[PDB]
Amino acid sequence: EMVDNLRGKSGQGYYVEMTVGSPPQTLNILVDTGSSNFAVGAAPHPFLHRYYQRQLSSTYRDLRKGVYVPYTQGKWEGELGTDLVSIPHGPQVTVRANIAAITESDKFFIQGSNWEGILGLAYAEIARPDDSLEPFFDSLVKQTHVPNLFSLQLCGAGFPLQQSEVLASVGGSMIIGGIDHSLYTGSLWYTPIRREWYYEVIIVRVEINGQDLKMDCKEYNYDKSIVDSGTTNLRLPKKVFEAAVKSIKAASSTEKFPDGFWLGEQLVCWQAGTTPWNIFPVISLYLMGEVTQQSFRITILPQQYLRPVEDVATSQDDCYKFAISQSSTGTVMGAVIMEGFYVVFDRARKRIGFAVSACHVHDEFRTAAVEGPFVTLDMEDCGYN
Amino acid sequence: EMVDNLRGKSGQGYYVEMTVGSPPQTLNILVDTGSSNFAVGAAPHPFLHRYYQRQLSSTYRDLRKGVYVPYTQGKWEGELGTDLVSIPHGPQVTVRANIAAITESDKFFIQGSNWEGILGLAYAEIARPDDSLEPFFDSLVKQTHVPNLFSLQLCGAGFPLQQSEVLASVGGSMIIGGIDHSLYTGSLWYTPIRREWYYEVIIVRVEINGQDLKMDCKEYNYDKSIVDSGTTNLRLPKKVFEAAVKSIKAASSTEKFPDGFWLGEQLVCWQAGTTPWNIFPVISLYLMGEVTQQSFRITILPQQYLRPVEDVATSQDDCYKFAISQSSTGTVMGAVIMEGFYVVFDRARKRIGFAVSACHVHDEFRTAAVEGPFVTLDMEDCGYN
Ligand SMILES: CN(C(=O)CC[C@@H](C1CCCCC1)N1Cc2cc(Oc3ccccc3)ccc2N=C1N)C1CCCCC1
Ligand SMILES: CN(C(=O)CC[C@@H](C1CCCCC1)N1Cc2cc(Oc3ccccc3)ccc2N=C1N)C1CCCCC1
Repeated sequence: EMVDNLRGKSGQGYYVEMTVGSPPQTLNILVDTGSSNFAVGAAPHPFLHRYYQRQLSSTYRDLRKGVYVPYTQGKWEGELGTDLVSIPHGPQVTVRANIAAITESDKFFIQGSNWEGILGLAYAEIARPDDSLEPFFDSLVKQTHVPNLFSLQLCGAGFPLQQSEVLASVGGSMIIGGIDHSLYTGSLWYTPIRREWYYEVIIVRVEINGQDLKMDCKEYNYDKSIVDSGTTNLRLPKKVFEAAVKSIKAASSTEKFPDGFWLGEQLVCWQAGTTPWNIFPVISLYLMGEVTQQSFRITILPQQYLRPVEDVATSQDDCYKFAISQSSTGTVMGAVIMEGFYVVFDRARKRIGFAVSACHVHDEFRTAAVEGPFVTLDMEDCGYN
Repeated sequence: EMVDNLRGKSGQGYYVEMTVGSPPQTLNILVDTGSSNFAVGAAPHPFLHRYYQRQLSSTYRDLRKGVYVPYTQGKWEGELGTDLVSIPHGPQVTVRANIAAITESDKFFIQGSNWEGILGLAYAEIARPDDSLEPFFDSLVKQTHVPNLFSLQLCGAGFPLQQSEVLASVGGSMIIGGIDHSLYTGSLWYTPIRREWYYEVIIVRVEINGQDLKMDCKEYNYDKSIVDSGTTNLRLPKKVFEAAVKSIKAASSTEKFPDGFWLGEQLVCWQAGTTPWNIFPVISLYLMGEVTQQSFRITILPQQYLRPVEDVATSQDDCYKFAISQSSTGTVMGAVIMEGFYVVFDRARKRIGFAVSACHVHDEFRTAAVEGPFVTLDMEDCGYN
């Protein structure tokens, strides 16, 4: 029913079909756990397949307020309204929610992409222009008996997605209100959401094919550590990045490659038949557990951090980006982490659960894993203030 | 002659008119000291006014090599060639240089912008795909008697630039081969380029309306510190950023404003007639001088770090971005720093000189300044490895 309701790209994000207004207008909306606004294209920007036409809806109501969201040299800007929203491949209910009608933008929409708005599933406190603008999911829970949780299985699997292989090779599932046991194996292990703004969690130890990085663990969460479906890469604060980089470098001497590859300034390339996965180490993050002194680890492969970028001449040349990178925003657990796992955003219990995804990419030697319990101390002082 | 040869925006960069091929094709090219490729639009992307048509030029030569330049979720990609380049409002000479013909891109070109390529004036070692691709300015110096230096005066002044106020309100000067005394007052003070890759310099002390930040000075240059005409903001490593932020916050209590403003997640707004400049502190960077134990300081105002963003309803509401921000790439001295000064990229002597620009924005109370000499110790260990 809601299984397989997501399409598009690890690399251009995952989008769900929604309806807005009466009669219902269908749009593809990117699912974004790193933000808190529901915002849709409202004018004919050339890159968009479609856009919200308020004229055509009886339930539209103006809030007479504008909103302006700068990000990194780009922006979007819009006018705030409310209307009636549904999700065709979601729970059978209709909510009135805030909608930012996007009317100007730069470096927001992506040419070639097939989605036309964003669903921010994170918390009010990061809602623009301010926390009073009640986020969609809050609204969906206030106005119905749908339970206060959702889960995500991000796949992006078989062979490279495109624009009739973005439509017709559907890349994962959003289960609204629940958890489906068919989407994972073993058990869920749960880390507490440290605060309800982004989905902040505390990472307490990092390992690369076995080897601790013996750093203050305040530096794994420096500024913050977050789970974010709108981000493609595994992103790591400078010190941890440089440190991880060096030991990923060391673990990897088996074969060799250039400086700027590690910094995402050039991309990497070998023959097909001839991917060298073994010379790459597993990455392991330990996260804070539900109990004092107890952690669990999730473990990902290079399958998920060396992630195909769209071929030289769709040939047999294989070209990927190192999907780990730097940040001054904290640790960002994006699709590289998420496509390893079924992720349960248990908002009622203030926690995030992780299990091994039933669709994750692997082989026969290794695998993605979730394992505990482990004994780890001074865990909440891995945080930052 | 070359005075006033630059147009466009602090915010969409500065561009110079160039010609490529025979007969000569005119293009607007962004001047970028943070990169090392000469790269121009080569196909009809909708955002471009014009583009390089190799078909039309007899002197074009194919190098049969491609190049692919990922940056932050965006990219450009091109095919490498050489042709004959001139600069109409520059030294009267013609060079054969490398040209990357751009054939695919994402989040590179800007809609509304009026430039169509980039001139990278920095060093080979950061030339894509590799250092063997000889940068334009190297080529311009190998093939002529034009001296090995250029200087820049970035203004962006009177009233807000646009698209007939981007054309017709010309925002600064690039003097190729020389230095014009009419563009500055007082004297040039010179900091050594620590290494020829980017224009890396070492910052040795920071002050805010007088008050040191008493941090290790290894952290002002953490990763690196660079002078970059392609960047709009003053950008500062996390620790220095947070630390600068806090004392900019403290100096500024006089009046008050929100959390996310400081983080560029929302923008700031007051009445006209009613800009409150005084409640903002000067920023002072000390940089390494040409002599052991000796530094000099440059000093900028909020005029240059609180920088107008394009009006609510072109009204009297005044709305600006805090132009200082975070990085994991090092310190980046962009237009906020540069529009304060005439900047001399003295490549032959391996140094960068700074003087007070004759066009910089100020008032009657304060001013931008260049001052020395100062006594500062342990200066080269402010560097990083
Ligand atoms: C391409 N996208 C991103 O790169 C999102 C970056 C990501 C941040 C979240 C905080 C930690 C660092 C990574 N975000 C932030 C975000 C920003 C945003 O505002 C604009 C405005 C103009 C241009 C671009 C972004 C909107 C949504 C955000 N959600 C995040 N996960 C976007 C692509 C749109 C879909 C969201 C991700
Ligand atoms: C909008 N632009 C930038 O934001 C440039 C960022 C700036 C970096 C330099 C290193 C320190 C951190 C700031 N750069 C890097 C740079 C990257 C680049 O490659 C792409 C590829 C696709 C999309 C965007 C950029 C090309 C030139 C660069 N030069 C810098 N100063 C660009 C806008 C194009 C004009 C250059 C600045």
